[PDB]
Amino acid sequence: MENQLFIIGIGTGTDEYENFEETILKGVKRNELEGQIGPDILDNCCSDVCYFWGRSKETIYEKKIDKGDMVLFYVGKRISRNKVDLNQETAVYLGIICETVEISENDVSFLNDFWRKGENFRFLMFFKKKPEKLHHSINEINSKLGYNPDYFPIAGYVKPERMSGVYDILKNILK
Ligand SMILES: [N+]
Repeated sequence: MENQLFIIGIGTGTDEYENFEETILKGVKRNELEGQIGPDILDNCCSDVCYFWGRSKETIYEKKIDKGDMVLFYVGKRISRNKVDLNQETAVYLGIICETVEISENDVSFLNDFWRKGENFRFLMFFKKKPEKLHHSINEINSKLGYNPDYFPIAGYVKPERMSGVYDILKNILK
């Protein structure tokens, strides 16, 4: 595996989902970022509107998130540590990272334009195409990956021995 696969769990009914809807599902016009994100990033990675997500750290499970890495956004009702409510609606989105941008702690104010508490989430990942809504539930994707059906991490790293089982499917979705 030359790239990595991460799972990010977006809890519905929380500010996290509101932020996700804003910048991953809807996206933002490029002019909302001009003056704050360098034009190189915007040129290379905003195909029309810009799509991006942000986190408090550069790493997940101690793995650095790199451009070219893939992200499964799990969307559902968080009901316990690492568990989703499978009797409520769930969704999964698949993105591939075009670029990563670390915003300095001193430069986070613009993130509040877009996100509740945005200034906390200064490790940004950009997606050139809107992450693709998959046909499958969280429980079907977890099953294919060998996880328990209701697995719902805040941030998870999919080890290569598991990622390998689904890697060719994921590449074909994203092509
Ligand atoms: N908007």
